[PDB]
Amino acid sequence: GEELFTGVVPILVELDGDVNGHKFSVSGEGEGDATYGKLTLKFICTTGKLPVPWPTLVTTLVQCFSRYPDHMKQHDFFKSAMPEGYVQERTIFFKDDGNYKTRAEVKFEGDTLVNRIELKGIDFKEDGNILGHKLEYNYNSHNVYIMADKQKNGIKVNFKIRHNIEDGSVQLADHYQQNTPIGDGPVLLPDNHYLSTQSALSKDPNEKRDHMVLLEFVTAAGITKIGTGFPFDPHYVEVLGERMHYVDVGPRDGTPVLFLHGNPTSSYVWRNIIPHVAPTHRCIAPDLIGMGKSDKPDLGYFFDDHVRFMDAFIEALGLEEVVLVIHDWGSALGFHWAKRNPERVKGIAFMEFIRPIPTWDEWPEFARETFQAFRTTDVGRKLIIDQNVFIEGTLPMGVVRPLTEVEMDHYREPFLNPVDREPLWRFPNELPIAGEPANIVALVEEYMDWLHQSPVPKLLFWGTPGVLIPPAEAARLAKSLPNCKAVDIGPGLNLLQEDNPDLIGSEIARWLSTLEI
Ligand SMILES: [Cl-]
Repeated sequence: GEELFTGVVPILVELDGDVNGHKFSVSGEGEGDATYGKLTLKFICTTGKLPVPWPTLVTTLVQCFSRYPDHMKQHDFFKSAMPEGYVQERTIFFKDDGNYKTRAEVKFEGDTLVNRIELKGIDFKEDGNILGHKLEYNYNSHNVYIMADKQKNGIKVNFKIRHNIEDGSVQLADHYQQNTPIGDGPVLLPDNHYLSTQSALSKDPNEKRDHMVLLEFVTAAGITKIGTGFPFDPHYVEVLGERMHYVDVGPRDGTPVLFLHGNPTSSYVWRNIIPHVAPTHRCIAPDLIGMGKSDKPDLGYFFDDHVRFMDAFIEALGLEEVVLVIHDWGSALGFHWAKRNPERVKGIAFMEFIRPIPTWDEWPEFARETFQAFRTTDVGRKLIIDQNVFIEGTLPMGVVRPLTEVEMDHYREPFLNPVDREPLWRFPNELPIAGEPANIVALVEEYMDWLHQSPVPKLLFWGTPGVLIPPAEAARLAKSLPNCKAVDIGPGLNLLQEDNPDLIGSEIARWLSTLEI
C-alpha cells in the first residue's frame, strides 16, 4: 500500500451533507504527494451556497497523504490499508453548539485516491458561530493524536480544532475519530504518535461558484521538547562597510567557539546548541552577510563573497585561535578558513557539510529534481526568489520533525522582501555536484585534502538518511579523517540541530573539555 504513494496521486472527494435540515453537496479534486505530506485541492459546493462555513468542513474533506518519517513507516496505518482502503468515522462537537457525524470511505478507484463522505449535523444554533457564519476564512495548525485499537484492527484518533471567530474568540471543535480497514488483509497498527498539520485556505479568482482552495502539509511525529526562543542580545560589527549581526555569550576569556550556519538559516539554527557550550566557552555566532539580521548589500552572494565577509568578520572581532562549529555552507566557510589558517584552529565540530558530490546519484532521490531546477537562471529564480521555496518548503524538508509556526517565522523574517532572497538562490547554484561549478569543486577538494592530512581534533555529527552526507559516507570519513570522533544523532536530514540539539550540544561540550585549550 505504501508503494502506491511514492509519487503524486490524483484525489477525488465527494461529500453529501445535511446540517439542521439544510442539504448540500461538495465535490473536490486535486492531488496529494506524501513525500511532502502535501495536499492541494479545490472544493466546490455543487448545490449552491454552502450552508456552513468552509473551515468547518476541512477535517471531513485523506490522512494517507501524511509525511511519515523513515523511522516511523511501520506506524502508518493509513497507507497500509490501501488500495482497498478504510472507513473513517467521526463525531465533531462544536463547543456550545451542534455536532457533525461523518462516515467516509477512503480507497483507490483505479489510480485515483477517492474520499466519499456522508455528513449529518444536528442541534446547531441558527445564530451561533456555524449557522451564523461567524468563522474567519483561515485555519490553524494542530496535533492529531493516533493510537491503535487492536481489538477492532484499526485506530482511534483524537484532536481539537481551533476555528478563529470574527470577534477574536476561538471556537473549539472536539474531534473523535475511528478508522477501520475495508479490506480483509492485515494492516499496520501503530504505537501512539501524532500528526502535525497546517492548512492554507484561499479562493480561485476565476471561480464563480462557492468554493475553497486548500493547501495542506502534514508530518507524523512522536516516536524515537525543543526551544523556539532566541534569547540572545544582538551584537553588531562593521565589516567591509556593512553591519553584521552576531550572538556573543559565554566567558570573555579562553578559546572562543565560532558557530557558522548555512542556507537558508541564521544564528537561530544554533539557539539550542549554544546554551550547552556558553557555560564553559565564549560562543560567537554571526549571521552571514545577506542573511539573518546582518546587512544585505547588493551582491551576487557567491561563496567568494561570503569568504570575504567572514574573513573580515573574524579579524574585526580580533579572534586569534578558535574552535569551529560548522554546518552546510558555514562548513565550507569554516573548512576553507581552517585550510588557510591551520595554526589558528584548535578543533572542528561539523555536520551535514559541503563535500564534492560526484554524481546526482548521491543526492537524495526525493530532492533531486527540485535542486536540479534550483540550479537554473529562470525556473530556479522563480522558485527561490519569486515563490520563496527554499524557506517555505526546502527548509521543512531538511528537518525530520515538524517545524513549528514560531520557528518558521524566525526563519522567514530575514527574507520577507523578495529582493533579499539572492543568497538563497546563489547557494544551491554553488553546490559542488557532478563537477560543477568547477571553481567550488576545486576549492572544496582542496580543503577536504587538507582535512584528511590535518591532526586538528574533529567531531562529526551525522544522521539517517541525511542529505549532504549519507550515513555510509559519514562512517567512511570517521574512519579516514585523523583525530575524528563521530556521533550518530539518529533520524535527520540536513538541519541536524533541529532534530537532536541536546545530543549535539552536550557532545560538543564534552568534546571541548577534552581539548588542550
Ligand atoms: Cl544550498
